[PDB]
Amino acid sequence: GPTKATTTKLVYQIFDTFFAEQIEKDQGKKKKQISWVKSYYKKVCIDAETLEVGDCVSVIPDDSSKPLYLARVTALWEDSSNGQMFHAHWFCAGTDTVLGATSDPLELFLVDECEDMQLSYIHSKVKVIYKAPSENWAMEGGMGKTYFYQLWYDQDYARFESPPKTFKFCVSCARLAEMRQKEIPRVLEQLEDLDSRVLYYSATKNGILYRVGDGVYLPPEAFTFNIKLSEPVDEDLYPEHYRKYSDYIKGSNLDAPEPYRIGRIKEIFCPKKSNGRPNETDIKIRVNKFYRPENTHKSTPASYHADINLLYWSDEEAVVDFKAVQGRCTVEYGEDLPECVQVYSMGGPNRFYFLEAYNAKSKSFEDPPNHARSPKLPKLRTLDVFSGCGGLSEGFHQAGISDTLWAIEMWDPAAQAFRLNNPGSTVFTEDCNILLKLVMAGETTNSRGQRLPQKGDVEMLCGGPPCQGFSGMNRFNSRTYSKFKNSLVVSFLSYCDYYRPRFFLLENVRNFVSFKRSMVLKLTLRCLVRMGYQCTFGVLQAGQYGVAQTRRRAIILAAAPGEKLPLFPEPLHVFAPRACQLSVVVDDKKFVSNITRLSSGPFRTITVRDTMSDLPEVRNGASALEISYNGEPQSWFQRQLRGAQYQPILRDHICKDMSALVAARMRHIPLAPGSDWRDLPNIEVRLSDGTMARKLRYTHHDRKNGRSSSGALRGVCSCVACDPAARQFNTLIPWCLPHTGNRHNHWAGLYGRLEWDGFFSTTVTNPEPMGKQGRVLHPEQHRVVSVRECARSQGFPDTYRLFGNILDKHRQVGNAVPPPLAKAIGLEIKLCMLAKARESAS
DNA sequence: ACTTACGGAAGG
DNA sequence: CCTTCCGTAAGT
Ligand SMILES: Nc1ncnc2c1ncn2[C@@H]1O[C@H](CSCC[C@H](N)C(=O)O)[C@@H](O)[C@H]1O
Ligand SMILES: [Zn+2]
Ligand SMILES: [Zn+2]
Repeated sequence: GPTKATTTKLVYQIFDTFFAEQIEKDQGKKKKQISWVKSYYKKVCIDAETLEVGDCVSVIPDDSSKPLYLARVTALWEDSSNGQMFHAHWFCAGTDTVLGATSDPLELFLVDECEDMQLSYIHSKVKVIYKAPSENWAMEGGMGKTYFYQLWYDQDYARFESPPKTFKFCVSCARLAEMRQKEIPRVLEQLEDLDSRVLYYSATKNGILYRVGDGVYLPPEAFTFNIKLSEPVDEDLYPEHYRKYSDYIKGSNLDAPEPYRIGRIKEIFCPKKSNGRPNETDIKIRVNKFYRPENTHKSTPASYHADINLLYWSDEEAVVDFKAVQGRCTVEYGEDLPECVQVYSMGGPNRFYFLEAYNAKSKSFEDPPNHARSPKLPKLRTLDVFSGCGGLSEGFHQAGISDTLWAIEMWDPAAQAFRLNNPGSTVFTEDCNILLKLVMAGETTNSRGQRLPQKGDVEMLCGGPPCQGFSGMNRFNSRTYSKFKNSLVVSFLSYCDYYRPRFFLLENVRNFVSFKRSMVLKLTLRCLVRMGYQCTFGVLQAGQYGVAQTRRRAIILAAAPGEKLPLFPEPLHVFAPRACQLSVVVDDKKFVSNITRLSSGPFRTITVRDTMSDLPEVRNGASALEISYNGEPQSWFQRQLRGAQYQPILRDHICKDMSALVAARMRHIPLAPGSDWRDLPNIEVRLSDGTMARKLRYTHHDRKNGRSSSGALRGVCSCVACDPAARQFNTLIPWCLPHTGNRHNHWAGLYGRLEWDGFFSTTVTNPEPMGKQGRVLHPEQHRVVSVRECARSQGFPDTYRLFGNILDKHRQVGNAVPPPLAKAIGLEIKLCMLAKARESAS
């Protein structure tokens, strides 16, 4: 019996209906509808009432889909031909945003939608008040029908942000004009005038300044290098091989896009027009190419041991239109920098280095020529709710922004792992509801003599509520267990409301944005905007930020009104197109995050080979904890995880002890990519212990699948439900997968083998072959993926201690957030705090 | 403590 | 029509 969630009155008032039993109280044309007081500006007008500037009015739409429109008058000028004009800056009602019907009917939002309009279209004068956060907004934990507005709404990305504090002065007009000037690339600093073109030293695009000698990303189609590029099985032996007709290899990186084409700008020129003057509309850049290691004559096999940010210089140049440039990088000579390249790589984002030049004609490496050489903030005190082993906390710690001073996790192994990993934090082993109810009163000491965090002592509240009820792998979500699992979101929001931290982060599975027609996400956003927070939501792919594993996780961010709402991080590593589906459809509206890198990215994809090609071979049912490395790291991922320190001890290289039948099943699965249970031979086998494996028998005709070529049947039960003795044990082929494969996508990926060039599927708590996520066997060895292999799939450093038995270690590793993803989010928050500090300084 | 049998909505 | 994927009761 889980304990009910304790909530403040504020949070309970919104979640009252959904979790009723789980919480205990604690534009188009318009219709015309008339006197005065180049362009003459006057303060007031008389439409039977004294309309002025700064007060909001209403506009009646012709269509009946929207009841009425609300606008704000910004200026009142007179036009001769048009008539009496005024500039209307529109409002978005609460029932049209992402909040849906959840928002109260008296909530309005600012938007960047404005236009000129005639005075006859005004229907009535409506009072709208700017509700603002109080001076004690940080200390409001736990507490007439006119329209009020408090937040500004970005429709494309579904963002809420505090109103921007900045003669017909319209904020929307200025912002849109800034956008128009942002999109157009503009050129400056004339250098030399030539007969057929003009030379320019610098240029500007989207607020980024490009100069002769910088680095530029280009799309994979921008140019190309000079190097030239590039049976019916027996139905008796494999009765279930006919199910491999989809011809879609799971976890394949073959179709992944290529990374960005890096280059160095050599000159900027414009072609002279027919009038003898430069054309500032088309800008043509000449760029020296940079060979990636997989672009040389040595193909991808050259990108197994090489650094992620390594390139080769070349003397081949190309011409590309300026609009194709997709960013800026710092491609600097490796030995030019006084510091080592290892520190330089982490010195800043978007940094590449080259050390040797490449010649395509002779396919040889030379010394790059002479001209190619080219000669604080205090960390936020953090409370982390529902931590576990502390993936998010570790990511933020290595991002350099946070400092986890408290934790909430009752499960003993996870709590002790958190204790071991963060020696300076106080971890509570209790229920979140009990601790919150205790801290409502000034208890300031729990039963174990630990100090609870007081109001004003928490600055960053981060965590992820249990996602076992939200996930799609959960067939029982209407039971009490799943409901009480879902109800912890309300407890998390209660902590957020009570403490009022500067930043609030809620992580969950992707299905969180679609559970019960996205009712939970909508309710969370409504609570966040009712608190007074600036909240945004999105879906991030874990595999695009450094890990070798597909994991789409929903992130909800919020910041205090004085703060700035962080932008979602930009992808760094390319990933398979079928995996990067980050759009969110809520109430038939499609929201996409501010992420612009949708196709490609700077760095290349991380594969399984880069993850676990250095771990020594281990046998099934391993139990040794401290083993020794048999070799140095053999990739960038392993070199980064292990570190430059001399540690020859490997921990947590253990695999679950599978029985004899499961070992025999995982022994007969071939090593070819895309292999799973479907091609298991149907032959009698002798297990490790002395016991016989029967042959699976098909006694019932399969109507939907028909009969095989040999005439044998395909059904295994009376389902087309189960008679007694229909189940058959001790068979190499499992019985359940043939029994119910027709209505479950033929159980693709069960007993599956990872491929070296592929990627991990979404890691779960228990890596068992027969689970819904079943692609767990090693690419070569006949065993399940070890604990260390799983932790590397999640990007955990090899020096990240885990506590408990093997099942508890697997649960800790599979329940966490990949530290690369948390590091990216922390870097975005670092940018936000740096901007706020810079604004505060001057 | 361990093993197994597997619903159904969303997005292309 | 195919693919996703923080797993859970039920049995043993
Ligand atoms: N029947 C049950 N009733 C209540 N909790 C249970 C339970 N079965 C398992 N649990 C535990 O509930 C945990 C998720 S809720 C526990 C975390 C809690 N909110 C906190 O303050 O830290 C799981 O780790 C699980 O170990
Ligand atoms: Zn305007
Ligand atoms: Zn059956």
